[PDB]
Order: sequence, then C-alpha cells, then structure tokens
Amino acid sequence: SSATPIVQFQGESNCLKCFRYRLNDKHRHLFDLISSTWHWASPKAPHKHAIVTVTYHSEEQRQQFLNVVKIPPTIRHKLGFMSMHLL
Amino acid sequence: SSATPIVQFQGESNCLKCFRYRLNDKHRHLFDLISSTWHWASPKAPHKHAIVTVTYHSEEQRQQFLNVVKIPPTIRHKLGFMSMHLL
DNA sequence: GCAACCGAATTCGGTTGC
DNA sequence: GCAACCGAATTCGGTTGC
Repeated sequence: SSATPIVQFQGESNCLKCFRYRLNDKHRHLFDLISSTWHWASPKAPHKHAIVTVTYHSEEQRQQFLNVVKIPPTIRHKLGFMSMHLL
Repeated sequence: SSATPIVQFQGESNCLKCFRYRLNDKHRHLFDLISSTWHWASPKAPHKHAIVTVTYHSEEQRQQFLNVVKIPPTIRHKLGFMSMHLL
C-alpha cells in the first residue's frame, strides 16, 4: 500500500491559513507536510471552499494527531491518501 | 479501487498558472478538475516548486490527455491518485 | 485558542508581444 | 503556444485583541 495518509481541511481561506500557522508552531511534531491554501480553480468546480492538505508518516501517527488537535468549528475535514511519490 | 487518476505539475508559479488557463482553454474536455497553484509550506518541504493538480474521469482518459497535450518544457510532471472522496 | 487585521508578497484571469 | 506582463485580488507570516 503506497498510500500516504492525509487530511484535507476546508473553510474560509483566512481561518485555514492561521490554522496552518498554529499547527506549525504548536504541533509541528505531529505530522509530516502541509499545503498552502488551495481551491478548485476550474469553472467547474465541486465547491467554493479553500483547502489545505496535511500529510503523515503513518496512519498510526495520523491518529495521534486527531486525538490531540483542536479543530476550529469553522472548518470541516476528511481523511484520504495520495500517492506517496507525489510528495 | 476508489482512487482518482491525477497528474501533478511543478515549476515556476506563473508559468504553471498560465498553463492551467490554456488547459482550460483548449483542452477543457480532456480532464475533470484542476487546482489553484500550490506549494508545500514548511520545510519539512521537499522542494520549492509551485504545484498544480489535475484530475480525470478515468485512467483511459488520463491517457488521452497525455497524448494530446503539449507540456511546457519548463514544467515537470508525475502521475498518481487521491482518493477520491476528497474531491 | 481563535480569527480579524497588518503591509508586504504573491497569484488571479486575462492579453499581448515574441 | 509560451510566459512576461497587467492591474485588481487574493494568500503570506505574523501579531494583536478578544
């Protein structure tokens, strides 16, 4: 299974931004990588929300993160995988 | 599988942007979704290229896209999957 | 914690000039 | 067909101020 465990977060772009910041400088040790704030940029789309991806050294560690971390009410989340080599 | 075939493109953020525009374009019928231009914000961060993700209604169609499309020399690419319900 | 807010920096769609 | 360029707009790291 060449997955990478990740979590996608969606909500108003600014609050997403500061959430990242906070994650960085309080919970650095709890995950691997973290995206800038993106959205879907085609016509198109599936939804209007900004997005920030976070990645993890393992499901077990992705677990430890969701226990410990306080997710702002204003932003919703989902778990998934992306191919590990896209990192 | 509940994977989504995708392609990730990396290079200088502007040229990436205009590539999107053109794709939109031009080759609208040749893929599903397309990201704004993101990067990793750490580091942690594996490289400092901007990134744009593209998604596809199927591998077969992801194929048809890579045949037809002219990828600027200045930007490199990779194939993968999310997963899927993250769209 | 949280997000509104700060100015400085970056990216936006779109266009035009190679 | 590329990306430098445009002026307008959005995201940036941080830092209050509740």
